[PDB]
Amino acid sequence: GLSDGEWQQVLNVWGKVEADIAGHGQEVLIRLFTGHPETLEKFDKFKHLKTEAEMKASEDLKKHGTVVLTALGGILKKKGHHEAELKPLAQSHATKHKIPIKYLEFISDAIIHVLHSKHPGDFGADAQGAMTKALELFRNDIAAKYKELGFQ
Ligand code: HEM
Repeated sequence: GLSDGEWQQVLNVWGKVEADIAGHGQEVLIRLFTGHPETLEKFDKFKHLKTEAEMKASEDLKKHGTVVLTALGGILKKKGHHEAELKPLAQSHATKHKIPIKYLEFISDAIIHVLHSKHPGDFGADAQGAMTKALELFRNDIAAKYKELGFQ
């Protein structure tokens, strides 16, 4: 698990995200799509986006970035006590959206990248450590639900 101190760091970093939820959400998805174009193919409503300029100008992509980070923020504020919040997300990502766990690794990496990119010098080694742990807890608890479903 994470320590009390580590949770405090995680939720302190998250305060940065909440100052511009849509902006952070959009950059996370753009980083995911551009670094891993196979991921874009999982989204029927975003696969029309051919260039980063189109992605950047998509108001619906910003909207979905808001949905995504609002859900993740809810989970992180549970500090590991997130079974009821996490299970349904795990289940829709495996069963409906067909998202391999690797793509969750990709988006964890993208969040870390975006945090550094948006807050250069304001996302210290201790904070990266804490947030990385939170994100591996998230990914690991989803992977358990994936195994249950036998989903690959
Ligand atoms: C931080 C991790 C993630 C969070 C918090 C998250 C959250 C959400 C939420 C809250 C929804 C809407 C409700 C639902 O369908 O369950 C959603 C939909 C969706 N998610 Fe994610 N997700 C994450 C990772 C991913 C990844 C890595 C992919 C890979 C492509 C993905 C693909 C999708 C797709 C295709 C939908 C349907 C979008 C639509 O057409 O409306 N998600 N996600």
